[PDB]
Amino acid sequence: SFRLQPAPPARPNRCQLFGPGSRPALFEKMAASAADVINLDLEDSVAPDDKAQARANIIEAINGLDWGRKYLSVRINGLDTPFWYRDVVDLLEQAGDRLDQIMIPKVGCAADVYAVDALVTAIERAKGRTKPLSFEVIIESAAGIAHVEEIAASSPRLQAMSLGAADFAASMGMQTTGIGGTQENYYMLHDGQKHWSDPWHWAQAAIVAACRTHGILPVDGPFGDFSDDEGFRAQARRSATLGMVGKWAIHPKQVALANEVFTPS
Amino acid sequence: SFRLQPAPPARPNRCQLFGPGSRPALFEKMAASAADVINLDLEDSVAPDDKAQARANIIEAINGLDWGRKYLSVRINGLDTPFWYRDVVDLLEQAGDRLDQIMIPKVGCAADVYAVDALVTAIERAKGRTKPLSFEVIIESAAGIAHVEEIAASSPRLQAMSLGAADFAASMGMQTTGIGGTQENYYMLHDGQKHWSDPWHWAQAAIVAACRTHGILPVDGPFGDFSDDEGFRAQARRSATLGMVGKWAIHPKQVALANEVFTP
Amino acid sequence: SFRLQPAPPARPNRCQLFGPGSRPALFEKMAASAADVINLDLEDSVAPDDKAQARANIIEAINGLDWGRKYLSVRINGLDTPFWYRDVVDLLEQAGDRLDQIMIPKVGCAADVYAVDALVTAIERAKGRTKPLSFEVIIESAAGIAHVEEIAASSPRLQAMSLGAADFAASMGMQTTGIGGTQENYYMLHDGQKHWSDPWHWAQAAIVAACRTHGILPVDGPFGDFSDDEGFRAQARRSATLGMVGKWAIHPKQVALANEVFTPSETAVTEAREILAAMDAAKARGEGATVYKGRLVDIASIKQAEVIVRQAEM
Amino acid sequence: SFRLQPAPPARPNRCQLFGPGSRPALFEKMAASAADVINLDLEDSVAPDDKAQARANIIEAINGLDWGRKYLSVRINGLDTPFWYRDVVDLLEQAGDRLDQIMIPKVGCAADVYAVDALVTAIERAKGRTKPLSFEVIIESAAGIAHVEEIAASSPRLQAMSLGAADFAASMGMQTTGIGGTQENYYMLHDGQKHWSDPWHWAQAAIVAACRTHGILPVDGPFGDFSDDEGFRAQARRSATLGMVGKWAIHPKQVALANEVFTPSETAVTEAREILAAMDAAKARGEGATVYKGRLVDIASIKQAEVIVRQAEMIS
Amino acid sequence: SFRLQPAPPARPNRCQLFGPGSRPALFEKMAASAADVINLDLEDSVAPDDKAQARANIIEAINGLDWGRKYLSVRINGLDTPFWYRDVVDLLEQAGDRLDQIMIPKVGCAADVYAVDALVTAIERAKGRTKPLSFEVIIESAAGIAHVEEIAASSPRLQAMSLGAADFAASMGMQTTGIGGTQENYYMLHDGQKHWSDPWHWAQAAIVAACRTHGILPVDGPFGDFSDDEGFRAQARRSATLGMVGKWAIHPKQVALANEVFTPS
Amino acid sequence: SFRLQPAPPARPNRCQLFGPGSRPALFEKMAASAADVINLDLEDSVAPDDKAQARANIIEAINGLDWGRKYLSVRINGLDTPFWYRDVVDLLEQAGDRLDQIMIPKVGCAADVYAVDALVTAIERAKGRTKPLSFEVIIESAAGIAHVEEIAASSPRLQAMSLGAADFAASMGMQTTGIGGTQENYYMLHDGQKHWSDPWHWAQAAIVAACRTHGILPVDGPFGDFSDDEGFRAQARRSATLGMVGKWAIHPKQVALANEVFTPSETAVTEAREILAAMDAAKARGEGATVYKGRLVDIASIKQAEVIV
Ligand SMILES: CCC(=O)SCCNC(=O)CCNC(=O)[C@H](O)C(C)(C)COP(=O)(O)OP(=O)(O)OC[C@H]1O[C@@H](n2cnc3c(N)ncnc32)[C@H](O)[C@@H]1OP(=O)(O)O
Ligand SMILES: [Cl-]
Ligand SMILES: [Cl-]
Ligand SMILES: [Cl-]
Ligand SMILES: [Cl-]
Ligand SMILES: [Mg+2]
Ligand SMILES: [Mg+2]
Ligand SMILES: [Mg+2]
Ligand SMILES: [Mg+2]
Ligand SMILES: [Mg+2]
Ligand SMILES: [Mg+2]
Repeated sequence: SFRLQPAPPARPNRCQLFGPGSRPALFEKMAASAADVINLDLEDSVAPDDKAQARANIIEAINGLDWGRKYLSVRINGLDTPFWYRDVVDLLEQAGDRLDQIMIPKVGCAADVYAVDALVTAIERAKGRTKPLSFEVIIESAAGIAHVEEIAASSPRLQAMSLGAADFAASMGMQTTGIGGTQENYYMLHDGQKHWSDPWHWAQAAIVAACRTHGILPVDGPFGDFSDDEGFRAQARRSATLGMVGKWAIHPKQVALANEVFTPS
Repeated sequence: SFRLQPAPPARPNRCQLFGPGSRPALFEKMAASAADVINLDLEDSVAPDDKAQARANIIEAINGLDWGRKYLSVRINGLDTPFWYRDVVDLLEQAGDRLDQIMIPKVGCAADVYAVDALVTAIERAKGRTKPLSFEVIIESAAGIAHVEEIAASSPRLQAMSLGAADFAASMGMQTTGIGGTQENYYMLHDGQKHWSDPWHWAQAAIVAACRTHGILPVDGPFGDFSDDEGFRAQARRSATLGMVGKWAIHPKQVALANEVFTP
Repeated sequence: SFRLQPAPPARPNRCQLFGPGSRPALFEKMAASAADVINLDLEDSVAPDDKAQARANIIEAINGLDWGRKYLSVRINGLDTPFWYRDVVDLLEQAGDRLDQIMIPKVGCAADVYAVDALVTAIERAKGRTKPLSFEVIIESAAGIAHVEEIAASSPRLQAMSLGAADFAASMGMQTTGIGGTQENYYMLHDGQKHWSDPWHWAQAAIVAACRTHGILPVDGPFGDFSDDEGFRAQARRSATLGMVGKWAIHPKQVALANEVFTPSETAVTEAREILAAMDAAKARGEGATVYKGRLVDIASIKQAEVIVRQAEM
Repeated sequence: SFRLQPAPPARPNRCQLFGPGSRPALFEKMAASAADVINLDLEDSVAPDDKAQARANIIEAINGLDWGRKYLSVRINGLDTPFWYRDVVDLLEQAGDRLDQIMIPKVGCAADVYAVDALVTAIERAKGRTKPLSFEVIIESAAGIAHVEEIAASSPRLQAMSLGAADFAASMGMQTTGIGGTQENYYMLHDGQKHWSDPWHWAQAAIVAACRTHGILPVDGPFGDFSDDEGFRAQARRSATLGMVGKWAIHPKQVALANEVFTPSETAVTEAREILAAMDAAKARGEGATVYKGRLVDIASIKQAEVIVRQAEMIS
Repeated sequence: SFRLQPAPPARPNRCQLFGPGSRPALFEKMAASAADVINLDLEDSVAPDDKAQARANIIEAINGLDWGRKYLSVRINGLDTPFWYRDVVDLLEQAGDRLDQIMIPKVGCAADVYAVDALVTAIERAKGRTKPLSFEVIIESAAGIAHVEEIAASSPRLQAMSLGAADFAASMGMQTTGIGGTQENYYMLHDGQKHWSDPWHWAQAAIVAACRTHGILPVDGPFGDFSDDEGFRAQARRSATLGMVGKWAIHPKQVALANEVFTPS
Repeated sequence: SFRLQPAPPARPNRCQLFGPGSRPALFEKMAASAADVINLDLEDSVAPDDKAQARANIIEAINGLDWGRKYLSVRINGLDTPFWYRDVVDLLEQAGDRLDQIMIPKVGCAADVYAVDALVTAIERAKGRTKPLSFEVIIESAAGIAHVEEIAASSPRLQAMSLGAADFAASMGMQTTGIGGTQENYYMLHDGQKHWSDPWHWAQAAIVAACRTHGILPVDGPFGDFSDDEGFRAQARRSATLGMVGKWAIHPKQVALANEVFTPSETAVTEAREILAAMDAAKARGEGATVYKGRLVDIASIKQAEVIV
């Protein structure tokens, strides 16, 4: 089109704070946090038996709580589960206009996003919803990274893409520990001395390139070690250096760390 | 894999009898016909205001009537409508195991079929349905025929593909109001005399090639003029010659005509 | 996208009148013709040594003549020629904003259109042109028909696509006579009796499908026999039936013929409106299907009737 | 690349005469025929128990017989059979330089041709063969026509592509009779009258488009009715009209019929020369517009004249 | 498919032990080794004049020796050589059912594997072979890594995919020394201090992603320095961390090292 | 094709020396340098108001100066600018046969190169230019790296491909300092200590793979810190290791540094010739593999040693 890359969404995304839908007592705290994006979770932080109740809890929270200027997103279950369709139907039929975004996990190709888009669009039209939802996806599988560009171009709704390093590692068969960060066995040996390198380099850089090509925000995923502030800082700094615009917080203390690294200047 | 093309489903598909879901009085008449496949319709034979009730009737018929050995299909609404998702959700959640198949209309690419497959599969798993549904699709748009092969390879559930000449003509901007058959203004002029040619040749042939490549049944669609048996025979014969295995009946009289042409 | 297929340009395109840019004495009459689109030619109707002058003539006509409500287009030389870049540079630098469109010949892939788009866009920006040109292309080669869909989706500027039967046949190695129309040696023999069929069926239909998929106007090309009005009517009727919206006029006589065919007859229109009324009545009765003159009509029939109507309301 | 479409091989291909490799007595007659291309068959005209012997026969025929100016091709068995690899290996290891080409049947995708190319290339290198083989392929399946362009672009060796109407119809599940030609049940009905149309239109046109896009010769396949001479002519004329350059002969009578349709008449050649001479004379006087008897000539009208003259000189 | 990614072959592949077919006196030591996979070589460890004899040796070895529970593979010559067809023809026509697998070198596209598949399938059918051969391929060229996913999906026979660092480096025009491992000239300079990084990161990660997407086993290739046990461990650990399941042994004492790193807990 | 990968152009490309077309007083110094390739710039080193003059300057320099055996290239403006078409038209219509190459910046897809190829080919035919121009491109955007293989295969004119790390970083939204090199915030933390890693790894390797697949020269782009020779050396050495054959010089002093790194050392070539000799001896006694200094060495090492020599 003889201008370069499309501009990404202008909204801040320095930090996405996650909380399980099964704990409504956390919602007001999340709303009061310094996080730019709130992720209410129906997926991995919620046991299968609790998913139906968590779904109801989230719908009530969306309709009943003051979320301020925060971007409100919900991580639904995967398309390889029986839960995902009910997540989408109930959310789009019952949740009010305050809902901003849906997060789709384990995306492995463009058609996965198209599928959710097909369903979401129909319900929006059926219910006469005035504010169209945006999409964000998680790259957390071999298929996801292998198909990262087609996924980035898969929907006009798409605004963000996250790397889920833990589930990515599991999918890739990576012999890693914890969630993200330095890996003990990934180092170069030179004259008896060890130098640790970045085992996530390609996955992060490819995600960034795919996102920037198609006007999407690339985002860094969870970091597991809550007691390692400097580990988080290093991980976030690497991601920012590679072009990512923010990082998940799965613990309240991580929000300040993410804001420290990702706030522009 | 260095073998011949995939084998198509072995089930009979000589004729598919259509009937609006808003006319439940037709259902037992359809069930008693000589049609191999029964298509209960929620789409273009049903007014928008009646689609919700038509859906309720179809579910009742699936759980209520004796369909014998018929292949029981339901044509849902298109993905560009607000009706399609409720069609699928209600059917898979409420209809018993007698439902065999759903027909997806106005398919423009493989992702459309993938989208329905995503939804259907999740509900089957959630409800523990023992008999997985098959799919059939209609090629009835410009995009459809342009992407016919990718559509033919779009799902393991896919068993059949029909050419819908009515919507196809509209989408293509074809100057006509008739449904299939001979076109008055499509002829060759040689030394004063006119010779009428087949305006549907490529569409049908492309569909057959796509279907045979991927082990799918290619089917001819609706013939509008139910007062013209010889017109129907001509259309059905052309389709058979091109490799299609059957044809829709949109009226009881057409069922006998279809079986005449397509019975091996 | 989950929407209707992209709507084509609403502008009329029933007839495209061609005229060599080397003959400016005809320009005035073309402007006063009944053609919806005017095509001033720099390509095959102009000898190589006459191209430079024809280029200057066309630019002068774009700036000087009153073209009324005509859609003004120029056919440039192909990307396989040394002429094309000078055609585009001179037109975009020297011609005023009355120029609407350029026609690109012998298009074989999406990249050909993109190449012209790249040049045109840079010059429009450099000169600050206020009305961006639209593109139309000619499918007149084997490569063209084989890659027809990618060509249809090659540029936001693209508004129309023509089948050039004479050059298509040459490229395909077709043993044909004249330009388009019935071919003597293309017939079916049944019981010693011959039945002529359409040797252009796939090319036309595939172009229509590609165009309609991407919101482009499919157009029929030149018909060579100027003395055969009924032959022209036959060719135009086949095109209109397959979905094409208009046809070239390479002779002033053909303009009236094109407009007659590609404007829906009064009989066809009245039938379309009755079907709409019949379907509208069935809706109020709570039915999506009913009977019209002994044949089935339904919701899909509404959209077919709407095809006939909007072309007549043009 | 900003030039005209790739030029096809500059050799005549009006008729390809087939003969089973199990019948070596026919070989000298084929070599003496008026066919441009000779196809010795290892495939469907040869029974499974005769395939090994036919392979030996063909190899001897290539090494021992005088084939004159004929383009010598061998149709091997398909990649879905246990025979194909043995066909290629024995041919490329044992046959002399006189072998020009191999024909690959039932090609469904580009990778089928690539597979054969990989094998053929390695044996040519191992044996030090001096004249590399060209390929030709048969489109005779649904997969083949669906993937026709990718097949056309599948190999630098590829020179020709045929439509096998009978096997194509069987693959497509077409309810047809015989091999090619008019089909009884494929007609248009108007006012009680029937008009028969072409049930092979797209298959033929698409093959021609794919071939001409990639510099390949598009060829029409077998016609079954050996007594229907006018049926053959009609089929050949349709093919010629759609852009095919030749047709198979599976019976010696068909050779004359094929050459008749695909050779320009002496009248057409003469008129073509005159038009080109008129143009040349005009340019000699520095004129851009040519005039022949009647009026003015379109550039496409001289384009075909040059094609016709080029044809006549290819047949010497 | 709305299911998890395809499961890889279940068989062990911690170590692949290579040996030139031109040295049949070493075959019994290989059969007795602790390697899961045995690779009898007809390619780059056999001089051109010795290839015909090595072929006969291997065929005799397949029919003659006790291979126990070893997965028995043969690396044939590449499709750019005149040797490959004779390698495959003789193996499939003359070797018994003890042969498990063929290793295809220098694969640059999916069509390369299809070509070998076409030939193997024909002979298996002609000879009525009871146990169909599996395939493994080596990614050891620029074309290979560029087309790694299409190669991973190239055949139902494909079970494993190896990175060949020696040929890869040559094909890529890498100014490297030795085979794999730390590269002296690949380091980051920070405040007059050198930090060596992984010059093989993308190639290894991309291979793992392609393999896991399509149910293939990703394998690390040869490590040249025999005398460097710690260097081997470092290379093996990096590979394991990135998701590879095993590594070649081109010297007998590398088998134990590979098993130490790749044996699952 | 069943052959080895296509061979790249054989011409030297150890260093590409850039100079703005707006400063013709520096041209003669460039022609006197030890740089293999000369890049006269119409793009980012030239302000918009100077572009037309620089165009005229460059044309005069091409027709007027002695460039010896240098490969003479001109970096035109991008396809997203109004300047590019006039750069091409003027150069191809007015510059003499001494011009060798045009460098296209910000290439995002194959069609970009095709667009320039279409224009260049037509003018060459119109003017009857006897020496067809080659192309080189810069991968300096997200789209460029995502589509890097299709770009590398986009034209028979294409001979070289550069990574432009600064503009790449900007497009990618990378939080980096300077141009290329070590990045302060890109490090691994292990028990309290930091280990810096390569934030350009995939970009460089992917460019090399795309290039080598299609017979193109992969080249490393600008390095910003002119006072940091060791910094330059580390960057050049990483690139050479990954397979890049040369590096830009944007300051005159960088030419020697590029030549030093991208001319294989006598130590490296002696070790290569030593390996080749060892494998001749191995092959002579019926061995496809042998031992070299406690290391494995076989037929694969031959092509490796040949890359060196
Ligand atoms: C072209 C685009 C498309 O989408 S077409 C695909 C979907 N279309 C349809 O489903 C249309 C099906 N057709 C119909 O709705 C009806 O046949 C139409 C055309 C409306 C005519 O209905 P009607 O006037 O009742 O027919 P008729 O009087 O001639 O009835 C004769 C006897 O047969 C029955 N009948 C009628 N239609 C069906 C049917 N589809 N299936 C089974 N039976 C049918 C009628 O009851 C009547 O029977 P009886 O003798 O009273 O027992
Ligand atoms: Cl994760
Ligand atoms: Cl034309
Ligand atoms: Cl046949
Ligand atoms: Cl830069
Ligand atoms: Mg997860
Ligand atoms: Mg319809
Ligand atoms: Mg033309
Ligand atoms: Mg056959
Ligand atoms: Mg190797
Ligand atoms: Mg730049």
